[PDB]
Amino acid sequence: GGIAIYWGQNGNEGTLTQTCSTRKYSYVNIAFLNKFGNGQTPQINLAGHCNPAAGGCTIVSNGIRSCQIQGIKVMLSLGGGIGSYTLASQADAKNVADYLWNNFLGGKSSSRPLGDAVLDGIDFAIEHGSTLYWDDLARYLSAYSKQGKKVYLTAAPQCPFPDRYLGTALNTGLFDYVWVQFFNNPPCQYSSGNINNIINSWNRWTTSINAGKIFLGLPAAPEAAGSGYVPPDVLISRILPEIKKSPKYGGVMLWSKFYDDKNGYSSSILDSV
Ligand SMILES: CC(=O)N[C@@H]1[C@@H](O)[C@H](O[C@@H]2O[C@H](CO)[C@@H](O[C@@H]3O[C@H](CO)[C@@H](O[C@@H]4O[C@H](CO)[C@@H](O)[C@H](O)[C@H]4NC(C)=O)[C@H](O)[C@H]3NC(C)=O)[C@H](O)[C@H]2NC(C)=O)[C@@H](CO)O[C@H]1O
Repeated sequence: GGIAIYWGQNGNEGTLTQTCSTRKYSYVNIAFLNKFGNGQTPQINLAGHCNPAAGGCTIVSNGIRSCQIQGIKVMLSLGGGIGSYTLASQADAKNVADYLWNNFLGGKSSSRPLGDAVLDGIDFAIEHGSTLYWDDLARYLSAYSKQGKKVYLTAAPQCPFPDRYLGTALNTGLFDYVWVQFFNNPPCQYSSGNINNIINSWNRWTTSINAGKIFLGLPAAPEAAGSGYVPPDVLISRILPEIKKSPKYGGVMLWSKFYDDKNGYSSSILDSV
């Protein structure tokens, strides 16, 4: 399989171009568009990388294209752990979809936040706020694929099944890639000497939802999350041998680029994924 990586939440993790030239990642999620819905003007947060004001982040388009020519798919991730993002109604879902289409996808906008590059899709990283209309957002975005270029839909639900916020959206069967987060959740994450909880969770996800491929989402380092970190050796010799048997296995997802560099996680597991 392949490795999906989240980039954008630490200015010291390197440019998007550097990230893709590592040749270790197959998918890159740009985090995050953490503010939107309920009449708010959408705003992206890329930590210390760039300031979106006055097209300060349009420089990212160079990295996007650099990744895409290498066959790497780049998605814009909605939500995250911090933000006042939400959807007040179905009309709000349509408004946000149209916004995303014109500013990040194949639409037209005189003020595209990340430049003129066209992203491959939208990543759903919703973990708080409203639990409604996310399935509508997925439908409206998917409808735009009928105009020619496919709009990929990916999601990053928490491992507890079913996901309180993305459960309904995932039931639509419109998502291509789903990287479940097996951390910050005691009941379905790894615990010293115990892989039962994570394996049991994996079997529930791979047999319950209709998606293209499902990935094992993990923290790239002990400091990347509150809990759930899995030592490389344990992942390789005890977890991967089991989950790779599933026909829906897509690979591994890691949070995040910054911590991956410091811990050298992807470098240690790449060939086994
Ligand atoms: C898929 C998913 O949902 N992943 C979850 C992760 O979101 C979560 O990790 C934490 O994520 C938040 C964002 O949601 C992130 O917060 C960012 O923190 C950085 C560092 O402090 C801030 O960067 C600074 O921004 C200011 C102004 O924007 C700059 O002036 C300054 O230069 C920046 N500093 C640097 C070094 O770049 C970001 O502003 C801030 N983002 C937001 C939206 O406020 C946390 O740091 C993430 N925490 C960790 C440990 O990575 C993860 C937690 O385990 O859980 C996932 O599920």
